[PDB]
Amino acid sequence: GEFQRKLYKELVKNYNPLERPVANDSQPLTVYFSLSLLQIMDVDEKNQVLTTNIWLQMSWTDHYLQWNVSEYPGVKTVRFPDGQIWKPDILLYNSADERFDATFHTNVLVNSSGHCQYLPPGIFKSSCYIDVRWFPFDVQHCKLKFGSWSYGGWSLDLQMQEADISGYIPNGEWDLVGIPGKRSERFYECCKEPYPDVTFTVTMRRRTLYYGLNLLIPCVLISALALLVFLLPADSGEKISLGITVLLSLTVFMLLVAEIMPATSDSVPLIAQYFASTMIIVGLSVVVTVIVLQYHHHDPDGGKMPKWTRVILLNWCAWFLRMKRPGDPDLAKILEEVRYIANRFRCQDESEAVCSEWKFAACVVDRLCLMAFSVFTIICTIGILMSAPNFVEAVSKDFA
Amino acid sequence: GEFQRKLYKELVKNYNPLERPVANDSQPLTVYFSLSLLQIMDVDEKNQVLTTNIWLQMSWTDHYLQWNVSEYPGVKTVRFPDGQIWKPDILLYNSADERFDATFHTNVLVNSSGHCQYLPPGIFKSSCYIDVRWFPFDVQHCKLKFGSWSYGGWSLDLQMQEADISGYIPNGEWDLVGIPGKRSERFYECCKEPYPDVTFTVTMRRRTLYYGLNLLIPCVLISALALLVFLLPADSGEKISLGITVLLSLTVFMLLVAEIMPATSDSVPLIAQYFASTMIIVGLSVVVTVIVLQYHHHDPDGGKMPKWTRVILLNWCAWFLRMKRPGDPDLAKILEEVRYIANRFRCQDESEAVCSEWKFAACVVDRLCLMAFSVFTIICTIGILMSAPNFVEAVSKDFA
Amino acid sequence: GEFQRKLYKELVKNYNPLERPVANDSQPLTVYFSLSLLQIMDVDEKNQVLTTNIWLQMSWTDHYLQWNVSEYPGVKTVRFPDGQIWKPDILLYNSADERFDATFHTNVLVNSSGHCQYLPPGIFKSSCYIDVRWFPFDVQHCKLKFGSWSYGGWSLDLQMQEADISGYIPNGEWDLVGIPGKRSERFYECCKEPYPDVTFTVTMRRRTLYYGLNLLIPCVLISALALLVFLLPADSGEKISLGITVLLSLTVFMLLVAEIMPATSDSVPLIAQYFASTMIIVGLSVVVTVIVLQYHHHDPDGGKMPKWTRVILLNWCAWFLRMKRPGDPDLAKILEEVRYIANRFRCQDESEAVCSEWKFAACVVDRLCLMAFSVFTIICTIGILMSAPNFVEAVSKDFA
Amino acid sequence: GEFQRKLYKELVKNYNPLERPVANDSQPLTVYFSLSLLQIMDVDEKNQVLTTNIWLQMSWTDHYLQWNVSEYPGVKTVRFPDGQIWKPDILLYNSADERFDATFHTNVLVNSSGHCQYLPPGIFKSSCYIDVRWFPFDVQHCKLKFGSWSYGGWSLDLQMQEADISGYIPNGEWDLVGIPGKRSERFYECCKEPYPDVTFTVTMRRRTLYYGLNLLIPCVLISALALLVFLLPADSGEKISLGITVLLSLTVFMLLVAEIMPATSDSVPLIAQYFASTMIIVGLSVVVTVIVLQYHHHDPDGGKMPKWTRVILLNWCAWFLRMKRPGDPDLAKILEEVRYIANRFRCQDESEAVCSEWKFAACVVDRLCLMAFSVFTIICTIGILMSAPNFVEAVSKDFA
Amino acid sequence: GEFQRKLYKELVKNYNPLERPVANDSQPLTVYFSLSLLQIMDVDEKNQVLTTNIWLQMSWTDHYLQWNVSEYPGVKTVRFPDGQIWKPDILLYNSADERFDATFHTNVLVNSSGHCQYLPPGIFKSSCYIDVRWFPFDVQHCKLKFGSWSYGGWSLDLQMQEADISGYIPNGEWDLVGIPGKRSERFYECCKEPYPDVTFTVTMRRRTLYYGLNLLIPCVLISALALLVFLLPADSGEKISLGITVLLSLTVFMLLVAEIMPATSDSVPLIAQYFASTMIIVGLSVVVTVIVLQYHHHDPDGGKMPKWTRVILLNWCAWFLRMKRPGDPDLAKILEEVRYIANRFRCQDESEAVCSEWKFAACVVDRLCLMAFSVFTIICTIGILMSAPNFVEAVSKDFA
Ligand SMILES: *[C@@H]1O[C@H](CO)[C@@H](O[C@@H]2O[C@H](CO)[C@@H](O)[C@H](O)[C@H]2NC(C)=O)[C@H](O)[C@H]1NC(C)=O
Ligand SMILES: *[C@@H]1O[C@H](CO)[C@@H](O)[C@H](O)[C@H]1NC(C)=O
Repeated sequence: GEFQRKLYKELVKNYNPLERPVANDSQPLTVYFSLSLLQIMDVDEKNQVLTTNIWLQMSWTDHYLQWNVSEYPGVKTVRFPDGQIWKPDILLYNSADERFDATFHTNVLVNSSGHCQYLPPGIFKSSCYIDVRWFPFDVQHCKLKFGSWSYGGWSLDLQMQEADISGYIPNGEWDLVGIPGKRSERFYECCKEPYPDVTFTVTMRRRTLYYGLNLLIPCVLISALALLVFLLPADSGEKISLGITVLLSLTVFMLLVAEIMPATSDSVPLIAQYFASTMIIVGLSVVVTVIVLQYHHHDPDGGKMPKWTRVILLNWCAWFLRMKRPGDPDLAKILEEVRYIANRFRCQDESEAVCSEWKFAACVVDRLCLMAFSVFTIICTIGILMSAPNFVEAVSKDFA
Repeated sequence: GEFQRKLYKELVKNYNPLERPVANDSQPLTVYFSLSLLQIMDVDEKNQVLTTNIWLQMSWTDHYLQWNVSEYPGVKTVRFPDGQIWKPDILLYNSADERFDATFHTNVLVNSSGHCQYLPPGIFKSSCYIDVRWFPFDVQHCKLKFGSWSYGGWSLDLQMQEADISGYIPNGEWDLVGIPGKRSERFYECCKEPYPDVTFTVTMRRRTLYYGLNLLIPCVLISALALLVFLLPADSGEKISLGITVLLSLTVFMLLVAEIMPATSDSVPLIAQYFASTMIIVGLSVVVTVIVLQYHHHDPDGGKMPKWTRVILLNWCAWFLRMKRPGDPDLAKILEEVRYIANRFRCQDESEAVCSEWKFAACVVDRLCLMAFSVFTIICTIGILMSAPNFVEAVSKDFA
Repeated sequence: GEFQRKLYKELVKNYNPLERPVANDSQPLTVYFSLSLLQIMDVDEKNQVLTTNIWLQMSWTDHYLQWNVSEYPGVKTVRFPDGQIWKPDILLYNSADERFDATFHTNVLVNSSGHCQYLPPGIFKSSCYIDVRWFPFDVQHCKLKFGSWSYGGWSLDLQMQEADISGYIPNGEWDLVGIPGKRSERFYECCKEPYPDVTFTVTMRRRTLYYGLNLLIPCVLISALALLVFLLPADSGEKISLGITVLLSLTVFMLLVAEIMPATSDSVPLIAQYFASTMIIVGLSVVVTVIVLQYHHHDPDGGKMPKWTRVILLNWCAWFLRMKRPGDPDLAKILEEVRYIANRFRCQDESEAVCSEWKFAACVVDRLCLMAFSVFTIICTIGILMSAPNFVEAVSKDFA
Repeated sequence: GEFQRKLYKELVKNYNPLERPVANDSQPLTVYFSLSLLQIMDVDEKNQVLTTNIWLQMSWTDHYLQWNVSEYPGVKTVRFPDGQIWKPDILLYNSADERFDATFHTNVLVNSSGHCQYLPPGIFKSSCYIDVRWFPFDVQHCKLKFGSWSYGGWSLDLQMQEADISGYIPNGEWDLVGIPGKRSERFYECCKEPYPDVTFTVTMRRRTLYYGLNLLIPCVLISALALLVFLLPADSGEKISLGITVLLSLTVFMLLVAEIMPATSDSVPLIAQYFASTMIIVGLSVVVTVIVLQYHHHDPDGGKMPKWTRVILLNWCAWFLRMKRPGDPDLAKILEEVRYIANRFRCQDESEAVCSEWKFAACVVDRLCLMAFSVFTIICTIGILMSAPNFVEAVSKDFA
Repeated sequence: GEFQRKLYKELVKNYNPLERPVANDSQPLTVYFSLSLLQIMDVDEKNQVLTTNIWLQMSWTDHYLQWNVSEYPGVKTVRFPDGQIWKPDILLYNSADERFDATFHTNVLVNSSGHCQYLPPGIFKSSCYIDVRWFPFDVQHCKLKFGSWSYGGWSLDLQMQEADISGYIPNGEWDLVGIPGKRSERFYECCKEPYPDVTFTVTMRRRTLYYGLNLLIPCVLISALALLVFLLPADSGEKISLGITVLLSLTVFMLLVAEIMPATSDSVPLIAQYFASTMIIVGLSVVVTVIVLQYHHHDPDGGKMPKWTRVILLNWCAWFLRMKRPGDPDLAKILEEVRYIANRFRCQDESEAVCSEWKFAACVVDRLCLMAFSVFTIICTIGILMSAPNFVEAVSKDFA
């Protein structure tokens, strides 16, 4: 329309997009900065990069773009594209993107009295420290530091406003706790003028159902199945097979859990501690199994049972678990030969009795070690799992 | 020729690409927004993004771009590139692309009356909630929300035309159900004006043939193979090995499925429920076979058959299972020797009889557990695979 | 020089790089389109995209860039950069690249008569259907569609020239069959004018040496080696281990093909069919192994071999495979002792005779199942691998 | 400075950055081309691409950028960015990059006499055929082709200056053998006009220490350890398990090897034709092991030993292998009893004496197969490894 | 601001950005260079690139941009965007980035006296040599070279200032040692002029609390577990499956290292040689186990046990290890029968004695090899891990 065309013609005349639009040059300009969180796109632990989808919200008061609505009755707002009017150079300080700026430049809406608005969208990839001390029951804080680049404290007075999360889209993996802001002034080696900035901290918790189902239960079940090696009779000859197969099935689980953890050498992750505990438990199980097997296949007439070991295993423990311990010249020549045969059979019987005693000792040792290892694995698993803070709150929220 | 040269020269005289091509500056400019789907490039599970090939469709009216075709014989349309005439700024609200506007800026075709046609293509990536509760029998609703970034409703009212699917090349994985669109107005606290926008919700159904044949069939087959551990006679001495090897080979499939799955924590997918159930079945089979091997290699002496086991295993279950249970002085001296040998044989016969009874008990337990486990695995697999809705429709449309 | 400087100054005076350079503004402008294939660098089956190195080729006639060479001694051609002269807007319709136009922009060579040439290179990513029904004996067709985005047929008409393949660098995986095309004229319900376009279909055939030597051969070898479980005497005690280990190994092997196969439910791939066949074979082999081991460790007391099974396994099949069937009162007390011992030994001999008969039955079953399984696997593998078309052509052109 | 300001103002007066800065418009402009290799970033076998780091060097002469130094005392050189002056358009004819021209555009240095220089750096990706026939002892020849895209031969004649490698940083896994070049001319069917071009063929050799110590040695060690199946006594009962475990480990090893090799079907790579040999060796090892286990667990009732087998195994080989080859009325009732017992014992002795020959035959065949496989695997591996060209040079340089 | 507008119009009147802002035109322009390090985001070893977050600190003096603050009350600074004033060109010479300059072009701050200030951030990807001969106890020195691309020493003398790490953010994987710099010159055969440059060398140390626990502890624990084959009695029958499965489980660590380790061939990494040593130890253990099994299941009637073997094993090793080795005519017919049976038992006893001797020899050789292998493995592990610099520093700084 004629009025809009005339207004656009008049506004740009003798306008310089390089000057700060203030009435008095000494007085700093006031800029209000806020944010509008929409979605946490990704939280990467290996690269420590947080990917978010937010809308910047900055508003100020231009002085030259003021007009009387009487002269132009139709038009009440004017929109200027990028590169025609002055805009604050607010940008992220700790960006991790290949290009340091990741804001899509949109139009700037202008009041009938100079109050400008600017709502650029964009997907921001910032760098924040990720803590894996209590994985996967951890809460992460990541900061977004915004501030003008080449404007001091006496030129651009940066103010702060509360972040808006009304349109937030809930994420499956993480649930948002809050996002408070803070404003501060800083000094730099470059210059002697303070540079204010606005910092937003995003506090989020990790939902633990997926990990608690695919990382903790299967390993516990496999360890419990490894504890069965202390029930197979020695004659089966499969205890070693069972032990090594379990060790392999946990080596592959070690690989799978290592594929995701970052190389941060600052703290030992909870899951790493617990997996290690399972490693040594299974290894000691294999060692005890070897000892038991070497007890069971003890060659008779090649040693004697030590008195201490005998009186311990066959009596003290047997009472403890109430397991009862098992158990004419031709005529003369014929006579002596049958005595020889009978004596051979008697020697065989004595050797069999000694072997039975050795096997019973092996069985008692096996039962004792089963009890000890079972109690040990329960106590260690429970202690490591419950050591982490907020564990009960997290499990209650995620499960019931 | 000279006619279109003169027309192009005179159409840009006192033209501002910053104004709104209206005639009263108090009547909103009507823009008709539509769509044209061509192909679904990708449906990412872990990233929760949707990649589609879309042509937009915008159409409005320009008041200044009008000419009499009588005075310009031959020319009926003109084309203007980007940045030369005013264009509506309509962009995808929810875009998962580092650049927030993935649109190729083509020309604008203008009729003599003044109609402007704009059809920019582009590969759009949008973030939508992907439901995984019913994997792989999935029906997903992903949304596309379009609207003007700056103009409101006093100036631009977005209408709708039905989304067109005519060049849509069918995808080999995702069936297309529909793509409806609704145009809704949203009011603000300030000003009683609408803010129209058009949203399109693509609805796709996942074809299940590939995932079925490659995941469901092999895991069911190996789970059935795990049941064969109940038919191997204990004397073979290789019963544990089959169980552990099956468990390992199936944990491999579990890792694969996990690597395909997202990491959400709002629900337990079907493919996770079924895998966990099969885990439990195989573990219970291993426990049972350890029990049976314990029964089989039972030392005859030093143990007695409990009353309960005697009164159950060999008489009740066998009847319920139709199992038949199997069961001078030199003369004196040589007499004592031969009677000693005979008594030795008598004792051996008694011991082997007791051992045979133990072995029969083991066989009975094997058969009973085989029947029980077969029934339980059939029931569990059928229940889990039939719980999901639209499963009958999925099989009907994919396997036949 | 000076003449070319003067000519450059004269050629751009009153010239609008926005109008179609025609002499009547009512007749179409003839534009010739052609291709030049250089190299095919990636055929991605997962996302069904094709990556090629292509030089376009356009030519037309401009009515404003003409001069008398005799007037400008020495100047015969003039090159204009992008954006300074009118160009046809021909872009590929079905692109799979984030930027819809992945074409480097070069200069336009202009002859003294007004002719223009334009050979812009660029790597094109195109979305085409990749049929996988007959992997890896595969022949693919992928289409490329080029046409004007905005100009119609009253103004622009394309004329095809034959695709040129002279610099085509052969690929190590795909051989080229040809690249034909056809001019097409789309008509509208609008009004009687064509909309010319040129489309090229690239035909390629996968070379099967690598896949034949890396997948089809090792899996056949493993399946054949699984048949050795039928030559292992049961006394070894390591029969089930061999079969289960072979099963585990090949189901691990299946991951390599699983990671290349796309998730298409249109048809069942040939390689997937053949792997499923090998799975059925190995599973049934393990089942038969369990049956044999059951038949071999048979209790001689509780059971007698049925008449039918005897007459089928001991004479009929024995002849059908030509295997022979293997095979004072002190004196009184002494007499009773010795006859007791003799009767005990006689009973032992009868028991071992029955056991030997059972073991022979197991051996006959094992031999018969070996023969049956060998025939079944060879027949199935040959049928599956020969069911594919152009299989003789593939094995004649790749291996030989 | 005033003088340089004046000169900058003068040099652009009436200067069209579109014309060849020649003096006669007839003779061509001689342009000198060269290169400056810095490092070889990566050589990709899978995609057949080469990424490098080079500095293009160009030089020519201008007829308009000349001035008298005595009139501008302080100025000797000037710099013009892209777009102000004429620059030759030289770019790779074979670039495997989405942008067909990856050169960072820097300034142009101009002397007082008019000479110009231009050194744009950039990371160049080129598509060169990469032979793989002799992996890992390989020598590659990748070509870079540079030439003007639009100017011909009467207008712009290239020259060649030998490539410069002085700041070259050696790669960790490639040895630069050289980088020659030569100038070639081409003609069209039009008219006798040379089309000069410059091409560089960088030749590189792969250092093989890492591959030799990572692949060749462990595979050989596993293959050699697979021969230990021929030292195990048959009574251990774990002769099969070692063979199958070796086969499984080497299958996963060959998958690890093949996940990096390109899928080319022009020739069989050395590493593949060596891994196939190892596969065949282990397969026949398992076959022979099955044969031995069949010969050893032979029932001494189902036939005899053929005379041919006797004379070939226990008569000839046993000598050749230098191994020793082992091997009152009641009185009548008592008589019958002892006669029966002794006859049973004699029958048992005959049976075991018969089985001893079968056990010896198994031992002899095992020794013979050990010798055969031990010689054959060594011969095969040494032939395959030493069959490659430049193997002696590779091993000498990379190990001494 | 009226004064701001007036000064902005005044400062760009006849100002050529192409000219150096000096007032003599024959003197160099002093430029102060520095750098501010924020984070070390990535240290890639496979591609040997380093990613850092860096600010530059360019600074110079402009002769033309001076004004009197008295005549412009209030204005103290002005900011110019890219392309409006002269900016020195400083490129990172060794840049492994697709774009040869990944710097965000921010504003230039100018004081009243004319001093400029340019601090453009950007994420840089330098290329450095990653020495890996001491993995994971590693210390690296990547360099960073900066310099003017087209200015020499007569025109631009580049000074240096110390780097700024006051805002450094620690990385969990690397420990920063320091970052020195050196401003050096260079001459040419042309003419005696310097070419100043500033080179920053980044020294970082890897923290090993992660690798030392994930690849150093599990490997040594598995190696120790591999020695249990010398405590397992041979009667078990599972004496070599343990070792072969330990080898199977050990291959995965090699694959993990290969996927982490680069492909360089200039040395052998410490961890690579350590794992090679461990696999050699395990293979030798398997060979020795085969020897023991062969010595244990020895045929008694197969050969006299060698005198050397006696005088070694049964004479010296028994003492050294302190182990004691185990250990009417009717009546005539009756006589003959009992004599036959008695002699049969005598011969059986002799065979048993020989077998027991052989078994004891096997046991003693097993004990001896256990001792030797344990000593060898501890010596090898300690020597390999301690034959590396800064190992004591690494442990005392990380594990404490
Ligand atoms: C300006 O730069 C050019 C660089 O090529 C100079 O040309 C060369 O200068 C050296 C020194 O005398 C001569 O040896 C070469 O023969 C010249 N090259 C050619 C093709 O002639 C040129 O002399 C310089 N001019 C001034 C005034 O410095
Ligand atoms: C701007 O502010 C300062 C301080 O209040 C004042 O001295 C000056 O007069 C103001 N400018 C004008 C034009 O009044």
